[PDB]
Amino acid sequence: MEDEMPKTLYVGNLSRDVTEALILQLFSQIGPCKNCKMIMDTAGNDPYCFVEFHEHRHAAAALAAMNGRKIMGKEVKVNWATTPSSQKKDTS
Repeated sequence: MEDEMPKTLYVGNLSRDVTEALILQLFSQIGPCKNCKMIMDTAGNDPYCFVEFHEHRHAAAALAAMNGRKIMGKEVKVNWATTPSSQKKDTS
């Protein structure tokens, strides 16, 4: 059941004035970040960011430390984004 242990954090409730440099720094304060994608939405949706850690045990600390955190002028939400090692049935 290691598949249920994702190292990717699904942070939503972002804003265009919330710089990626700041977000990254916050997570680097918790654990070694591996990858980071701030989904700059074009259509007018809720912006979210995919932050991956090298260390799942560290990612757990980042969750509680950043989830519900007020940044700039919004309350962010850090959820567990399951990281598939293989087999994606989702078309996107």
